[PDB]
Amino acid sequence: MELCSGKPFDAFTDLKNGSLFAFRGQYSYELDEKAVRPGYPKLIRDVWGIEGPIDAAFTRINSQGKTYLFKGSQYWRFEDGVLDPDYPRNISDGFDGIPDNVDAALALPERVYFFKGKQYWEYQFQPQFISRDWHGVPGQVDAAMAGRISVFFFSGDKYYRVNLRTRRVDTVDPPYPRSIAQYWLGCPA
Ligand SMILES: [Ca+2]
Ligand SMILES: [Cl-]
Ligand SMILES: [Cl-]
Ligand code: NA
Repeated sequence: MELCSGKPFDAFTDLKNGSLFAFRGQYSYELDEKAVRPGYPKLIRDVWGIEGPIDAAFTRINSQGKTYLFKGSQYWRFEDGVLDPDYPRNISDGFDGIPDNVDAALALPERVYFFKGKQYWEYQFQPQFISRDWHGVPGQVDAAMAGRISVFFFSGDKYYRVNLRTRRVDTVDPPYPRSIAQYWLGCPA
């Protein structure tokens, strides 16, 4: 399935060295400005060695820059695309308090947030309401990721940008929520 199909996304890693990965169904898209074929559809099983679909993902800011992929009750930890030894692990064992079957996750420019239904959890290396602390973000999200100064929340075929300093959905034109394909990816018309 093409990156620019306009279908919803399942998960995104965090922006690392100008690149990230999007997940949809059985597909991994590497989003990098440098790519020869940018957003070439690769199978998750071929790139990451695990079955899709994946629930959520995040990448850590630190120099190792480990990527975490979540599916059901388990998570996998990667370095330079290689699975670390003794993964997968149980979410319950690695992330005390975090539930199974998360909707989305992001790591902040060290804090990770997990999203499930109307709630989110803060994890550092007690649930709160998304719409209370993330001003403009609706209850439930499909996926999330962190940039340098903003975070992005994905819901169906649309997304929100939240400024980190104010934790408010930014005022833009046309307003959030708006098309991922058109305004986030800059897909061809
Ligand atoms: Ca998801
Ligand atoms: Cl995600
Ligand atoms: Cl940003
Ligand atoms: Na994410």
